[PDB]
Amino acid sequence: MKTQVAIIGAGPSGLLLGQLLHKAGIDNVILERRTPDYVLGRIRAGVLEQGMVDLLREAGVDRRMARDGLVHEGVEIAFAGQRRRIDLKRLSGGKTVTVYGQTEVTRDLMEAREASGATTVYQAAEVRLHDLQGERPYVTFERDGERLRLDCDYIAGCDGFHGISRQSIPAERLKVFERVYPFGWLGLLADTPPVSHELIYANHPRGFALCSQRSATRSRYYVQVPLTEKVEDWSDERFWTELKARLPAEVAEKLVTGPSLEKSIAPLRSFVVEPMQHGRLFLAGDAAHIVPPTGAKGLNLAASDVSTLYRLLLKAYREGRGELLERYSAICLRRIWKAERFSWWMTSVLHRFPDTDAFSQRIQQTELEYYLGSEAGLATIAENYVGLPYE
Amino acid sequence: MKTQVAIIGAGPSGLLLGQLLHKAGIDNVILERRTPDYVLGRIRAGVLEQGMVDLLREAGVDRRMARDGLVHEGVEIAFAGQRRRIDLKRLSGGKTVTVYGQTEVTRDLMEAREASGATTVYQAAEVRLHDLQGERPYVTFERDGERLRLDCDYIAGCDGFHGISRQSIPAERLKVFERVYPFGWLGLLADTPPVSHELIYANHPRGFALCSQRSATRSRYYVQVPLTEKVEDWSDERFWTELKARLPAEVAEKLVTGPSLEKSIAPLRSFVVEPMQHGRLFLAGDAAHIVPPTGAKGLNLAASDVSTLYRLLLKAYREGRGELLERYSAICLRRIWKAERFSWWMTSVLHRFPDTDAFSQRIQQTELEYYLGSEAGLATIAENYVGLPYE
Ligand SMILES: Cc1cc2nc3c(=O)[nH]c(=O)nc-3n(C[C@H](O)[C@H](O)[C@H](O)COP(=O)(O)OP(=O)(O)OC[C@H]3O[C@@H](n4cnc5c(N)ncnc54)[C@H](O)[C@@H]3O)c2cc1C
Ligand SMILES: Cc1cc2nc3c(=O)[nH]c(=O)nc-3n(C[C@H](O)[C@H](O)[C@H](O)COP(=O)(O)OP(=O)(O)OC[C@H]3O[C@@H](n4cnc5c(N)ncnc54)[C@H](O)[C@@H]3O)c2cc1C
Repeated sequence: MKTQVAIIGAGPSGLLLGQLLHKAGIDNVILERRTPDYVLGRIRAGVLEQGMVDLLREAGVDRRMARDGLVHEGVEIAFAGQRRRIDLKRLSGGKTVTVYGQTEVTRDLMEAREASGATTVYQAAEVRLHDLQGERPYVTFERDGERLRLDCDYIAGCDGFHGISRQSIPAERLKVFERVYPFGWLGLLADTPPVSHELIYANHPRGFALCSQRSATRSRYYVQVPLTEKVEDWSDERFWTELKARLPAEVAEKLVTGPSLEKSIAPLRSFVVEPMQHGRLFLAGDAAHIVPPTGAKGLNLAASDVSTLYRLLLKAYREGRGELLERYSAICLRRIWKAERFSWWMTSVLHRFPDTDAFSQRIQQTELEYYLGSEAGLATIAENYVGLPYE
Repeated sequence: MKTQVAIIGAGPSGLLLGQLLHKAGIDNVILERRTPDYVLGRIRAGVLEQGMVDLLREAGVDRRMARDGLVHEGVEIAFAGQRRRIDLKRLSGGKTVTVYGQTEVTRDLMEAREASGATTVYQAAEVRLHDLQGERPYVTFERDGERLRLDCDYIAGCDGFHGISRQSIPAERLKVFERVYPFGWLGLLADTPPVSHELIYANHPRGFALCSQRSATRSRYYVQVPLTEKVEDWSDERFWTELKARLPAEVAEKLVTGPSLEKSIAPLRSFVVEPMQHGRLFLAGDAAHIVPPTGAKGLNLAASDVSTLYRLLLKAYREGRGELLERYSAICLRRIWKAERFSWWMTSVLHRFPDTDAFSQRIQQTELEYYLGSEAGLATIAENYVGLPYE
């Protein structure tokens, strides 16, 4: 079989790039290891930047978002008995963030592709990439026991952190930057009305807590746990008690608990690879980088890689300007690094680290005191949160 | 579930280490991505060193080998109309090589384990390794849709070149050495009596050719092909014509052709990672390194990693001397590098490289002339072929 752009992975990056490309007339096939069911089961992201909201409109998959998505004009940080709100709207010059689940964005894109008639192969086993540096690269996979070959011009690895793409580039060609945090995030999705109309990030001596939502009747809560924790050691009862314990009394007493729909632990890490391409292979999304969930930048950074990749591929096909693909990595990394720095900053100020000395604890407290108390301090959190401008 | 040593991969390395360990009283589980059928379908290796022959006896799986295996006392190299034999026996001090297929060695080990009652999980999907640097690491997998957890003390990645193990070690911790040759090997297995009682490696202007065997009525032939070749572009007819064309007339006219049982193309490469371990994770076999098939050192290097790993684990469990595991990589790499140098040497003297100048072509010819003409020259090929001593 022959396509123009072979896309590995059908999570938001692949689906979004597939839809952007198909709409512009560039044929593409998407190969996915799993079933549509498993992809749709991943809870993940809740906060979207206006950059992605616009790219979804541009890809024509925004009807449902514009109806169900909640537009948030502020966030709240809690520490040392105080609850400080950051007015994103005022401090960033009118930009905001939209809360709409990744499971939804992924569902909408899946349906759109399903209707478009563009090719998608779920349960595509043992994907191997070939002749990446050639003029004609190919992808091979197994469907029902028979090994097929797919020919294409370019390949886009949108296969997440554990994908085959990044592994297909010679090690000596990539330089890895990584940091693994000594903790994880225990999340819990409940069919209960959220404790606030805005998100409440919270620093507390027992550890970090986050009050988020999916809609007016669906919530998503998180608490920091050691990497040694097993999710089956955390009953619903225990999660509510622990969450309540880390939030301000006024917030803790308005909390409406309930059984969990989903409950899982996600480890925190920062990871960046340089460069993000190799021959006819361009990495996008988690395949190329991971950011701690603290700053809500993962899905949003994928959106920008995918926007930059699509626009360059348009020039390549539509205008024959294929030499611009060489700049993919350069453009992307400038944005990736700044979002990596924020996610790192946020993580370090909101979390309790093991074996922190008196001086560090104090500096962590003063950071929040300064930033949340200064107009210029607040403006730096706001512009970074709403999302730094796309290049 | 809880085991002592969790082994990822059930190719020869895993099976051999599982059997060596089980026999010494150390419990082990083997997780395999594929079906026993697929593993048994891989044709691969034909030549075994006396080191592995002995380790198989030590693991008690040699009845069939000692009956079906062919003990070879010499090999033959052909170039510039000459056919020079290397007497391995005389030149190495009495050592020899045994020809017995990998499919057989793998079959024998599979049956032995099957009888022993030791645990084996075929079709073990999405294996992820965890807490490698902890005191208690674990492996998670999916069997029939349900994700299980396996606890263990140590883990041995015997999952080949495309395994999850090597990918589980932080990139910044590993230094990769790699070389990809501009050609591959087109093999063809036929149920025909071999053209000679010994192997004939051959340098010819059209490219490399190798005359090998599995038994007196089963043969395995190879010819060098560009990486651009598709196996479906090579009919049986075409392979025989091409093989005949690269061999000495006297050898070419005694050839008994026939239809192919198996026919596939394998790309050539050299690959070494340093170090070969990380915390409670030790790499063995192809997971840690690849050698061009030219020198018949791949399976044999795996045998030595597995022998060194087992012996160190005996001291660790049996004698409580767990500090010796720190030397695993040091010991292994000394052997790996020398076998890598030979496989590289062999490859460079027997193959036709694209864009080779007059001087290089001549030096390639003189290398064969010198080595095959000098007593000291021949002795260097012989001692390396039969296998350099285990440390
Ligand atoms: C708890 C949590 C909260 C988060 N919150 C936010 C938030 O509020 N806002 C935000 O911006 N970010 C957030 N993030 C990040 C975001 O979820 C990810 O960056 C995003 O899902 C990555 O998109 P992706 O499409 O690149 O990869 P993925 O989502 O990883 O999907 C990749 C696909 O590749 C497929 N695949 C893998 N290997 C293969 C193979 N070999 N063959 C074929 N296909 C293969 C997989 O099965 C998977 O379907 C959060 C993350 C977590 C864990
Ligand atoms: C054409 C050819 C000829 C050769 N000839 C010779 C010869 O004559 N003599 C010699 O010494 N060498 C030779 N070699 C080399 C030899 O075949 C290999 O070195 C050897 O097979 C490697 O053994 P292994 O057990 O480490 O890995 P493998 O043989 O690669 O088996 C590894 C197993 O790991 C499993 N696996 C992979 N990933 C996972 C996952 N994620 N979960 C679970 N399991 C997983 C795989 O499905 C596979 O079953 C030859 C190679 C080739 C290609």
